[PDB]
Amino acid sequence: VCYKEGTGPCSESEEKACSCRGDMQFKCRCSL
Repeated sequence: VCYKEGTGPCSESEEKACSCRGDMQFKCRCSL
């Protein structure tokens, strides 16, 4: 799951891109 935490989730170009940090087992953050 990738969300921008503002103005909804990440863009289609953003999730395809994912700069973006995240939690373990892994700009708008992506996590489990």
